[PDB]
Amino acid sequence: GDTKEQRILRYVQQNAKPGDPQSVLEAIDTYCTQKEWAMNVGDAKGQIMDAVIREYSPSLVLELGAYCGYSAVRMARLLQPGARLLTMEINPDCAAITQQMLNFAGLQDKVTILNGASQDLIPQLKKKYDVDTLDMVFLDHWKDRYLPDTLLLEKCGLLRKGTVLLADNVIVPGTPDFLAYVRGSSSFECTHYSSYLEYMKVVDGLEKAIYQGPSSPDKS
Ligand SMILES: COc1ccc(C2(c3cc(-c4cn(C)nc4C)[nH]n3)CC2)cc1
Ligand SMILES: [K+]
Ligand SMILES: [Mg+2]
Repeated sequence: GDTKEQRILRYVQQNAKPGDPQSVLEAIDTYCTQKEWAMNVGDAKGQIMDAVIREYSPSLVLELGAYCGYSAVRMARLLQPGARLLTMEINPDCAAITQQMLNFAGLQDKVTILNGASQDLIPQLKKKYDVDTLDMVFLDHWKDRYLPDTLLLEKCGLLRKGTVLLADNVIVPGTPDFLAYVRGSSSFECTHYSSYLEYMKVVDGLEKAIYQGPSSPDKS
């Protein structure tokens, strides 16, 4: 049975060129702009993502919610050699599409795709995937999971001082608990990046949250 996600991949494979991540991004955005809407794409958002990768030059990136691979392709194309992206996708068919998308784009050696739920996989990163700490986390999965998975990342020792969290859709449909927490906490230095959703004619935004280290115990 045909699916939207299969159609997106087919359109890339037909129209983009293998080993050219930019042609892949442009094919996805054209398709989602002209044929059918899809989650987790957008060049405008992608501009902001590019700037963060460019500025912080992360060597180890965790993505939550790969979907079809748009953001994984977007990020991995800007990674230095030896840098790596781990991306998590809870739906197995979407994981498969993300893998072929990345393969087509020629980025398969930079990315590891994990098929499972974030709260199950995150505490396995140290033991299973030889992670010390993450340089950057991109959150674009289930919105009610942004806050818990962030606390879970902290818990598991995966965050270091200077780790960049970048969270999408914090305005539409919104992640109010997450925003209140990271903005209200001294453990996160937060910058908001507005980005206009052109055809819904509404402002969304990303939140950048830089980890500052954990809250210190009471002293005297
Ligand atoms: C209904 O709104 C949606 C539906 C699907 C998604 C997507 C997603 C979410 C996850 C996920 C959830 N957990 C707990 N862990 C992981 C990993 N993977 N992929 C993007 C495809 C985003 C928003
Ligand atoms: K804060
Ligand atoms: Mg999204």
